[PDB]
Formats: sequence, C-alpha cells, structure tokens
Amino acid sequence: GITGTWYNQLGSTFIVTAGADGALTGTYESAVGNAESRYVLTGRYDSAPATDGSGTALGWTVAWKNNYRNAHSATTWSGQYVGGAEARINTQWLLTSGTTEANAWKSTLVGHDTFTKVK
Amino acid sequence: GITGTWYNQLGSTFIVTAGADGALTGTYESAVGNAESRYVLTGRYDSAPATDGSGTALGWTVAWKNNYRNAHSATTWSGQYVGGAEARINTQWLLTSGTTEANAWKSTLVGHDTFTKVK
Amino acid sequence: GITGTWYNQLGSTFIVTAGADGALTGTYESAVGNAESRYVLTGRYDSAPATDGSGTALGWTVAWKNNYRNAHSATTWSGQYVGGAEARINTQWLLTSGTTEANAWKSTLVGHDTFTKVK
Amino acid sequence: GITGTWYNQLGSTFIVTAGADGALTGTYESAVGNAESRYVLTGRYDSAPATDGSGTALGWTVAWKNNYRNAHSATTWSGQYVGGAEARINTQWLLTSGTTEANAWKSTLVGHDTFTKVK
Repeated sequence: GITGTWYNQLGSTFIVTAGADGALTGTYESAVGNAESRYVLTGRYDSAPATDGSGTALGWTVAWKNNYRNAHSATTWSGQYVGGAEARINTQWLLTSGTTEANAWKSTLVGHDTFTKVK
Repeated sequence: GITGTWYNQLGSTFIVTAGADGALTGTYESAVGNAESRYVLTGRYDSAPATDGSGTALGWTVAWKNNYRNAHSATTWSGQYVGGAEARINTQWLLTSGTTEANAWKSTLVGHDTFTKVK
Repeated sequence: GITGTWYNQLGSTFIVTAGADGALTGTYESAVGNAESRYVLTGRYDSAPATDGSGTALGWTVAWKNNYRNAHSATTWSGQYVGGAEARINTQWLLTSGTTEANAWKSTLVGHDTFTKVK
Repeated sequence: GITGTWYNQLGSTFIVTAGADGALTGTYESAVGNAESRYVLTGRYDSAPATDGSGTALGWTVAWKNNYRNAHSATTWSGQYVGGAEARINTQWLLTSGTTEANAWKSTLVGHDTFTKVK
C-alpha cells in the first residue's frame, strides 16, 4: 500500500513507487505544487513485513537540488507504513545542511512528519 | 570523493557509488564481512556543493532485509562528506523498527556514525 | 502559562511549576495514575520570551527511578510552550538507557510528544 | 563520579553536582570562559545504577538565558556516565529555539557531545 500520493500535515506531497525488490523511487514536492519545487526521492522499504499487525519499516532521502534550486542540504525520513483503513506513514526526519567544520554542530535539524493519502 | 569504501568506528563497511545525477547506490555491511551481512543502500547527495569549504550534504537508507536475514527495520543516515586530507562522512542516523501502534513510541533509535576510507 | 497539569497524547501527565528564575520542577506520571508511577521532573525555561508570537523554549529531564521502580534510563524533552487559546507544549524527546559499551549504539530512543491542559 | 568539571570536544565546560536524591545542578559555560557565558543547568541521574558494567543514565537542560544574554532557546542532553579509567559522559542533545508556528518545523537541532574531566 506504499505506492501512491501521500500528503504531510505541512502540505508537502510525496509520490512514491514501492518495487518488489525493496526500492522506493519518486518525487517530493515542498508545499508549492510547481515543477520548480519537485525533487527526486530514493529509498528502501521492508518488502517482507511481519504478519502480526506491525507496520512496514521504510526510509527515503531527498537532496534539495533540482534544475531550479540548490539548498545544499538533504533530508532523510525514517519511519513505518501502517496499512490502516485510512493508512499512514509515520516518520521522523533529519535535515543536514552542508556547513564549515565550525558550524558542523548546528548542521542537523530533526523533526517528524505524518503522511496520508488524503489532501 | 564520495565514491569508495568507507568504514565506521563500530567496524561497518559502506561501499558507495556517487552518480553525476545525485544518486548514491551501494552496499552496507554490518561489521561481520560475509555475503549474509550485506544489504542494498540507496541515497542522494548534493551533486553541486558550495565552493566555500562547506561539506557536501548526503543521505542514504538501508532496509535490514537481504536473502538471508530480515530485521523488519530501516536505518537512514543524514550527513555530509568533508573532502579533507583524510576525508570523512559525519552522519546522524535513525533506525526505525516495524511495530504495533502500542509500541510505536519506542520504534526509533537515533545515533551518529563517522566514516573514513581507512580501516 | 507553563505552570499547571499537562497531558500528552499517550495519556502521561506532567504537573509542573515554572519559577520566576527559569526553574521547572514537578512530577511526571507514566499513563497509570498511582503513586508507583510518579517520578521527579526538573527543567529550565526561557523566563523572558520574545514578544513577537514566538513560543517559549523549555526542557526537562525525568530519571525513571522512584521508591518503587528503576528503569535505569532518563528521558529529556526539548520543546516550546505556545500560549494559544488551547495552549500546547510541543516537544521532541530522547530516552537514554544505561548500557554496556557494546550496546551503547542502541542506547537512545527519540520521539515527540504534544501536551495540552485537556485530558 | 558525575560530580566535577567536564569538558566537551568543542571546548564547553559543565560544572555539575550529583546529589544523593538524583538531582544534577550546576553551570554550563559555552566555550568563552567568562561570567557572561555561564548558564544554570538542572538535571536528573539514575542514583542506583545497574551493577553489571552498564553506564549511568542522566540528562540535563540549559535555557540559554543569563543576566547578560537571552538566545530564546534551550538545549537538553540525554546520555550516560561511563566510570572508566578516563571517565566520560556520552550524550545526544536537542536545541529547541522559540519560533512562530510557521517556523516550528525548523525549531530543533540535534547533535552529540562527549565530555571528559580532561581539558
């Protein structure tokens, strides 16, 4: 149930394909909704999850560089798919920016995102 | 300088290719060193980093499932390459395990890894 | 507005006093609601927050040891108070368990809690 | 062995008292070394740690406000004391800044600190 369009709370959109081999490929759109705000996502998911009501572990990365903008940063999301009635991807993320060694201590933001298939 | 074999402190080995398009592909080996402990890694890196001594932002994901073992979990690393003399990848990571909703609060470990090209 | 009883989503209860000097003192109750599940909390908050609609930065620690139970672990919450109509404390937390050096890599859980004054 | 002066890699200094009741009190000095860069720290530690070579779980908070400067932010450290020969406190930390709801997603930095009793 991972393949599809997912929306976070903040209004970002993640279009993903889950391949039989464990590969995630797709696009992440920061909230705007134009070509300029689309970035390649790659990831991995558990292709053989536990049959006991456990969620499916997954993760993906976006480098914030496309043909229009380079933020010299990358976010990774680490999380799990929950195939509920209204399914959800619950994640925590790390956004690392490229820095000098002096600013390396303040390079990494952390947060959390919930995604649904409902805008 | 990202393409190559990298070793973490704990003795894990990351073989990676950095493609011109921002793609990372490769294998992550938990410390053992046999076929059974090899897992596909996919990621993204900043292909056009800042020319001011800033590091290169990157991230990658391993789902802990191969032909031999499934830990029903995924780690993402978020970090930066520093093209020093002895170059390094400084990361923080999140390891999410597939869980029940009741155990979802204790699903995610966080830590940090430094990688070098020197065993 | 920090002084009071706050409830997280999971059903834990935080009773806190915010002193004029920046001190937080109080008790954290894991969801049960008896004397056996009460632990001392200590923390700090910004006593002079920005007058521009910014939240108030705060943090606190619970060592999971009382007269009844010792989990040999400590959680810290780092967050901000938002004096809305229905006010909230938005936090992320780290739960570190005492471990051997060999298990030090898996010592630290991370997550997030929202607290309200409404059960 | 927690009571004493501890130095992080970056050159910050933590003077702490570990009380019999689980309380940490003290001062955190960002790297400078003058009165202007001293801040109150409060925390908790496991007063009865495991007798099996496990570290002692601890955590503390500094609100970045003193009589001289207010950064409208708070750091929490979550970690463990390891009573080695050369003892160490291994931590991960969260630095939350007070923000608007719009900037709440980028409010929280994460990192790691190792402390020793050796400058």
